[PDB]
Amino acid sequence: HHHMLTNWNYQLTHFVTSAPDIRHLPADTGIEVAFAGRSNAGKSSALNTLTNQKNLARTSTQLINLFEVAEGKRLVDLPGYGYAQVPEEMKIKWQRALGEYLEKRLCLKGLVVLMDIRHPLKDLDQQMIEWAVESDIQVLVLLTKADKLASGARKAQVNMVREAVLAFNGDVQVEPFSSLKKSGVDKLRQKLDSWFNEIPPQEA
Amino acid sequence: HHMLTNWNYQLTHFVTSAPDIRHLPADTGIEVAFAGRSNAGKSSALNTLTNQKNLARTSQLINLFEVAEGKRLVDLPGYGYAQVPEEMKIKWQRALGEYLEKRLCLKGLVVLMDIRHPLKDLDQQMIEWAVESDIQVLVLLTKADKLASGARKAQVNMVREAVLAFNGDVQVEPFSSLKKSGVDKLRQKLDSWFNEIPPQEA
Ligand SMILES: Nc1nc2c(ncn2[C@@H]2O[C@H](COP(=O)(O)OP(=O)(O)O)[C@@H](O)[C@H]2O)c(=O)[nH]1
Ligand SMILES: Nc1nc2c(ncn2[C@@H]2O[C@H](COP(=O)(O)OP(=O)(O)O)[C@@H](O)[C@H]2O)c(=O)[nH]1
Repeated sequence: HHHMLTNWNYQLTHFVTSAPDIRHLPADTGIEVAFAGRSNAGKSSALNTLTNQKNLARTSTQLINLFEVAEGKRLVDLPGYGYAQVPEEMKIKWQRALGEYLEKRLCLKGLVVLMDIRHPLKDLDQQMIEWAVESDIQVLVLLTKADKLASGARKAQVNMVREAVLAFNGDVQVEPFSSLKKSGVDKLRQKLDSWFNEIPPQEA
Repeated sequence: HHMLTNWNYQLTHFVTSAPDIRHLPADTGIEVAFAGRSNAGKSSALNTLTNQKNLARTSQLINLFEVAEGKRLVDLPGYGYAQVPEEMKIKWQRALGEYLEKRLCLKGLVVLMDIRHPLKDLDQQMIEWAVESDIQVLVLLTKADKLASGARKAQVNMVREAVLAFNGDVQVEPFSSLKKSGVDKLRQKLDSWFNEIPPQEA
């Protein structure tokens, strides 16, 4: 029996813990893939769709939610940005905390940035991609709510964003996604499988 | 707007069995059939796809499973009838061909074969019947974990070259139920086939 690319079962992903900040994250070991986006972009719906769970994050918030796909393989749900009607001091603090996670989390292997296909690359979207590429993290951009566009317009948006992300000095993949129509889940699973194939040498 | 749906194969459930195509349910919706030599790894592949230990069984019945309303996986009884009388062998081989040629709702055939010994016994006849009936084929080279990466790729390339001889659409992929590898390729093919809704049912 020889090594092969594993297709992990994301429907067995389960909640393990939350953290109020990076100082209270679990040990910086294994593999993490992070998810981020503007509030309301569709991040919780995408995670719910990927894992076939109705309310994966157990929401009843700046909490970081962590989920295990398997031992040592975690999805990290970063609190949505934008911060409607928030004081400038808190906004800067919360934005910096996202950057600190991307730059200092040694077990981080990929970042999924979710953004509405109709309004991509707004608010902290570009800064999140830039921080990831500076830290040698591969990025998957999911253009969410892709069911709101007809096929021609959908492809035009995907192409526009693919052209735009060439300006980042790193590896940025762009895919349309719809939680509502359960479309694009395959592209997400393929990216996750590629990232969870990269076992830390000191743990293998 | 319409999009390519990624169906949840882990929710697949058993619907019915049938001894022959005359006792199958209504010839509507979409079926994708699975076939291979006995012991090639067909039940393991279906059980891996669906994350179920005993959905597909192995000890001449056709077994039908439903992914969603109108979308079915069809488990055809394995061929390579060791020590079966020649009369029964011919009849059971003909029954497989009759299903492929006469099932109007059939949209794809998955032929599973050991990566070490592809295209043996009824393998080529199953592919040929499918292409003659304008059915797309996915060949899964099973037990691919038994080969190192170089030899695995060499077998895949050799089978890809060989299936050019069939006058149809034949995709070839390595697969391992043991290592849970190649499941994405299978899901992609199934999703593509289940995207093709019969016009009279849309
Ligand atoms: N049309 C459509 N609406 C979506 C989709 N995903 C999310 N939404 C809607 O967008 C809103 C915010 O989604 P949610 O997942 O809670 O966003 P989050 O704040 O980023 O976690 C809700 O009204 C969802 O129903 C999608 O794929 N298609
Ligand atoms: N190494 C390995 N063995 C496998 C794989 N799939 C099936 N087998 C073994 O091959 C035998 C036959 O598999 P099975 O799925 O029962 O075959 P079927 O008769 O075609 O349904 C069993 O001993 C399986 O454990 C695989 O991917 N890798």
